[PDB]
Amino acid sequence: CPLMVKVLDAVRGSPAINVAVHVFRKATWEPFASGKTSESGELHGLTTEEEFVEGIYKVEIDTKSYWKALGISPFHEHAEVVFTANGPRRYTIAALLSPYSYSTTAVVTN
Amino acid sequence: CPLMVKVLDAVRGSPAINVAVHVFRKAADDTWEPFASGKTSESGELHGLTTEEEFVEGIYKVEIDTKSYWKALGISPFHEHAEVVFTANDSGPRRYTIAALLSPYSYSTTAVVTN
Ligand SMILES: N#Cc1c[nH]c2ccccc12
Ligand SMILES: N#Cc1c[nH]c2ccccc12
Ligand SMILES: [Ca+2]
Ligand SMILES: [Ca+2]
Repeated sequence: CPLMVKVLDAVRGSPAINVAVHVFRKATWEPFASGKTSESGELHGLTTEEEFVEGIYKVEIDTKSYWKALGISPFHEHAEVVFTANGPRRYTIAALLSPYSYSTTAVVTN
Repeated sequence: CPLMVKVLDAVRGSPAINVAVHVFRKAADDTWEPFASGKTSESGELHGLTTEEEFVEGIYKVEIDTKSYWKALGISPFHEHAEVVFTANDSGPRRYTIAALLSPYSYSTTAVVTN
């Protein structure tokens, strides 16, 4: 699956590999799911259809550790994507990373 | 003008007017303390958030209220807000502009930092 995250690197022109991603649900922010992106920049298996209910969620991507592992100077502490989950749907949260910028979009399909 | 925020609307090709922006600063006990807030002008700009004296080193969070912006235009958006979190002033004072470009299911942000 219901929730997937995909992260891309705009400097190197590649998937962003081995990035830590934490997901929280709003209760204060309670930990819900986490993982590290794969060689393709994707993180699957975060949750299940049963666990992923409507509500407010935050996806926190540890962009600062990523850029430090590449020896590139970053601006942000992390990137955070906060959204409301409201028929049948799959959510992809995608992010494109640069040292002083990031962009995010949601892909929501049936 | 050590901290400025600029917001644009990618659907209408316009400044994003009357957008609420809240700034927080991380406290010693690791919670977020209110720091400053304001609303964007007719030009999409928000100046006058803070001063050189109040804008000390720290970890700051700028929360731009994109959900209320879209709902006022009659649109149901995906995100609650757009957030930017960064360490400021670590090597002395700098001037920061935080810019954001909005669509209903997407946003992008960039920082422009000058000495
Ligand atoms: N994945 C992803 C993206 C997030 N923002 C973009 C901008 C251009 C192309 C791809 C994406
Ligand atoms: N303002 C602003 C922006 C935030 N992200 C951008 C991407 C392209 C052009 C402008 C902006
Ligand atoms: Ca879990
Ligand atoms: Ca310092």
